[PDB]
Amino acid sequence: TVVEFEELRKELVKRDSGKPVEKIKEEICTKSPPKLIKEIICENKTYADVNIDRSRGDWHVILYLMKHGVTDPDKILELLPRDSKAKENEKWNTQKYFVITLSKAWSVVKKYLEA
Repeated sequence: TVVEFEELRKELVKRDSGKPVEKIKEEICTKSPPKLIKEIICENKTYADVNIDRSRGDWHVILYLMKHGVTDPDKILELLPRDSKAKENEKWNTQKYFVITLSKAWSVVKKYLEA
């Protein structure tokens, strides 16, 4: 288990955008027309403003950033809204659930981008 997380850690930093989040939000907001994922990141609003489930939003938001070319867990995390389950939880459950969503999200996009 632990060794599989270190294998994921090296894979993300190898596929990361290598650019700071302050630059990422510029490319995020000019690479797509109006969209649910764009509404969250380009206006700093929260899931309750778009009336979506916080766990469902965390899925589509995380998979989208990976397709944008950014994959560092600190960049993906920093762009999540206030109501994110990966930002508001029992603290210890925050880090646990974040990796469960991050590891499965990266699994779906990496098999999709290498297709």
